Amino acid sequence: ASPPVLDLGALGQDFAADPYPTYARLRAEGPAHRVRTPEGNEVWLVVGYDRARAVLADPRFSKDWRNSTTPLTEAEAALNHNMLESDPPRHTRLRKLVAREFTMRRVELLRPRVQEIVDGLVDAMLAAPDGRADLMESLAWPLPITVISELLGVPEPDRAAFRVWTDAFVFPDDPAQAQTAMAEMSGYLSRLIDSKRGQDGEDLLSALVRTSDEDGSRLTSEELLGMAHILLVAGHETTVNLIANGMYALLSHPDQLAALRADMTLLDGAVEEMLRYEGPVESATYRFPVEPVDLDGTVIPAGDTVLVVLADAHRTPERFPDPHRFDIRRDTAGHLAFGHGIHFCIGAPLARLEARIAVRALLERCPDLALDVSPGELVWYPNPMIRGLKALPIRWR
Ligand code: HEM
Ligand SMILES: CC[C@H]1OC(=O)[C@H](C)[C@@H](OC(=O)CCN(C)C)[C@@H](C)C[C@@H](C)C(=O)/C=C/[C@H]1C
Repeated sequence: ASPPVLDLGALGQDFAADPYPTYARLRAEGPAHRVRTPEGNEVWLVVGYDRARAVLADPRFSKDWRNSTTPLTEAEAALNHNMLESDPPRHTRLRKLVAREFTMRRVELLRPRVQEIVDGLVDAMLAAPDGRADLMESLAWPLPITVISELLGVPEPDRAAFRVWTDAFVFPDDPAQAQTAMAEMSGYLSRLIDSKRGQDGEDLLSALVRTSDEDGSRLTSEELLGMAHILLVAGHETTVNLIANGMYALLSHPDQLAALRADMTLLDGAVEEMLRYEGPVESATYRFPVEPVDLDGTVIPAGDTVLVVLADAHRTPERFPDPHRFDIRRDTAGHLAFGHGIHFCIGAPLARLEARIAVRALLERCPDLALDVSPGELVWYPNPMIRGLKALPIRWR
């Protein structure tokens, strides 16, 4: 098994909008399958819950490009010295540098500010005299970029460029465009990092700049750039699309929206079912077997690129009964939306804070909130890694 069984690019927007039957037909055949992604990368998909969960945490599957037979491009090579693209001991050292910033209790201190951002965004949206807006434009995009920029020290005029870059690397026009985006962002971050030195800033990037300048063995200039990149990007498309994907799931399932409105203590469980049913990470980041790995008789060679397909894990009926049902009351324990094992999402407390506030705000403030679009007018991103919409037209009384 070297040739792909499927080119997901060829499957078009049908597969972007509703990839589940594809993954499930694969799962019926076996746990691992060669495919060519839309962007043109030949990779393995790992499907099925138990196998997904095990591969995510299995140290046989490195995240370090030194273990990949595909080389990094020059633009990619400027950015790979980050925790998500490292194994221990580098992963361990890098994540210790920021772990305290992202604990549930540290992130709790942002609640007043996150609440204020949401309320301001929601007030402005609610001023449309026709009671129609795009939820993606009004709320889901600007909330997470505001929060993460304040933390990191990205000046407000520089924030809109990240929507552009981050879209380019999710859904590029062509392979060139993703590579150009990366180089542009990378250049920008290097300049931003530079502009911090000697400036006595108190944001997280300023603190990391001093840490690296005081001792480059603790945080190298390449690691300094990779940390800035990963904290910005890793949390970005994900949080934005959690908010919009989840509100889409709630609004397209009126019984569940009604349940939640009648019992707002259902809120945490609802956001967990958003993650399970409509989470933004469709497939996890690249893994590379350090030696050939046998998965029930399918052998993945050492060095090949492996996607763990979280979306299909989440539709495995042995683990999530009646898996196509969006049920805010469901037991979502064991979902893989934030990963599992040493790379488990460091942003999860922050992501949950943002999405819980946002969902509750929309619900309490937008009476008769509803979709303003037939489900088939929506357009989805093709990338097998990220599940995401272009727009989300909504309406309220
Ligand atoms: C709902 C929104 C979010 C989702 C669904 C999400 C999901 C994920 C997933 C699946 C992983 C592991 C990837 C893999 O194992 O291949 C991950 C790791 C990571 N996440 Fe998130 N994340 C979100 C929000 C955030 C935010 C807000 C931040 C930053 C403040 C963030 C920062 C990171 C970082 C730095 C890693 C790498 C951690 C490591 O390698 O140890 N994420 N996330
Ligand atoms: C899970 C977090 C997030 O993924 C990431 O942040 C990826 C690490 C990140 O990819 C890279 O930075 C790769 C750089 N090396 C090639 C050098 C991200 C931009 C991938 C992209 C498809 C995405 O938005 C994917 C976003 C999510 C899947």
